[PDB]
Amino acid sequence: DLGKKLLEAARAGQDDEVRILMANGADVNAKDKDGYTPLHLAAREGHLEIVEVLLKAGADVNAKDKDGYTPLHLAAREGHLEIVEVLLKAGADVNAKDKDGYTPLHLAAREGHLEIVEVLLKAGADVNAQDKFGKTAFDISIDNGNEDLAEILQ
Repeated sequence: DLGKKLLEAARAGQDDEVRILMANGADVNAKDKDGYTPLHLAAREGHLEIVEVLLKAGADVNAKDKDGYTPLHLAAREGHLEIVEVLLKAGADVNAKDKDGYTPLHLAAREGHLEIVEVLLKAGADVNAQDKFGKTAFDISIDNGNEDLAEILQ
């Protein structure tokens, strides 16, 4: 099954493998057990050229895993700035909420990725979005004593 192969190749950052698999009929929207797609996996792992290739092939940019994580959640959490930008341009939902109401802004804030936060804000991220415990990205910045983050957000 080619879908499984593309998932592994996307996760492992095997550009030439991704290219050959796709050239030979691999499903770009293949899903693993947890609802991860090749795009989730590449975005998480930092494989920018694979991300760009999947996007162009019509990969669902807003695919959700079983917990409502999109590829943008994973890229913003992991600090892959270039991948974050490419996703947003491809129509990524900057305000997508996972099962617990966490947005990519929450995850970038929580991880302390300032540059990602700026990009998310410029692209329409809701500063007032609250998770299931009622916390905002600003709340996180106050917890961590992150003055640069707090400012950017408020």
